[PDB]
Amino acid sequence: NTQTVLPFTGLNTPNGVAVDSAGTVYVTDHGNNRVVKLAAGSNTQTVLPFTGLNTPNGVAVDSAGTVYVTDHGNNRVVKLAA
Amino acid sequence: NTQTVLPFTGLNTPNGVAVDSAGTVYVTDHGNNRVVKLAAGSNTQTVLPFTGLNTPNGVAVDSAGTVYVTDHGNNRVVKLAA
Amino acid sequence: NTQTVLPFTGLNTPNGVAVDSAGTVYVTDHGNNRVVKLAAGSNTQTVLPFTGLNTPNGVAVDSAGTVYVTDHGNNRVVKLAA
Repeated sequence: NTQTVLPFTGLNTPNGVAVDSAGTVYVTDHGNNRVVKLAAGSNTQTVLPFTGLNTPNGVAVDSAGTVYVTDHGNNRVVKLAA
Repeated sequence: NTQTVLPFTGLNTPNGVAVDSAGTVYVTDHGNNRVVKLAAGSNTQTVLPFTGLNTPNGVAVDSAGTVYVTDHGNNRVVKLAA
Repeated sequence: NTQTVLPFTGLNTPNGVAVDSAGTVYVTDHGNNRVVKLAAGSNTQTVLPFTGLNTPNGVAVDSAGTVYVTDHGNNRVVKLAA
């Protein structure tokens, strides 16, 4: 069997992963209060422009590429269009 | 491109999120020990009739709208049909 | 409103769940440092051949059957092809 480590960088206690129809992978980087994504084949993550996250701990992405995050430290759910 | 906050009422320590093909958003809630959902365009959530949960954590939804939840404290996975 | 408890066995503090097209359900069995899946029909529980996981806490599955896990304890995200 083969498992592959994805080239995210500087993750801290990550918690939550989603993958869209394009194979882009989204991760709630819980310990760094941010959400990062990696397109299929890409070597470098991008940080999603959410605002004021605290201990985010879950992520989902819909068919339109809208990203939903459980912003746990703030007791709320936020979403960001593609 | 600015984030929006979803109108869940009384959310306390969300643990996970999923979104179906219709854009309905499902969230697991630690403090209230329950799972809630919000249709796209709605600002009144519904509480899903799971019972005997001890901290729902993960949530997923399939193409048939069946909702799956990891019941963390009871070491089990429960589902409800649409 | 009847909920169904799936025939997973031996879970410990499960905290992430995903479901694929074949109706296969994947769970991050966090307390056992593993990811399990349940095949529809036969209800054969199989442990996915990830290795070196530590307190995993998020799982996702793409349209190709590739499984993605946030390996929280190791600050990384790992994937496994079908």
